[PDB]
Amino acid sequence: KETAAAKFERQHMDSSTSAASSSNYCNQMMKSRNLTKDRCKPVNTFVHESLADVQAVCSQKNVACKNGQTNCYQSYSTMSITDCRETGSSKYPNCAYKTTQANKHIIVACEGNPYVPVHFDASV
Repeated sequence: KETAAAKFERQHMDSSTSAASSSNYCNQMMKSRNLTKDRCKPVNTFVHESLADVQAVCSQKNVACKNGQTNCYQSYSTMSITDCRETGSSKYPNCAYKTTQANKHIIVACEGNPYVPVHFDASV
């Protein structure tokens, strides 16, 4: 099956653009990355950085994840992110999202060898 690392890339990475450039970004990306296939995923974050820069977070500041696990890491730098959140008019299969662009630190959970991000925990 798809690996956890590959799933993180599909769900969360967008190195092809520097920022969301229109209100339609989330609607397009949530659909194209197959996040709306079985249900409307309610929230999701995309990171507009190189993969290497995001993977490097696993070597940065160790912090507790929101659920208490201790394999989370916070980026030293802020990154360009886009938050996608379901709107009140969303109704499967026509899932609809509000796009919000921001510069925040990211918190990811890391696993494996090579030790790589497998879950997006928060932006702060």
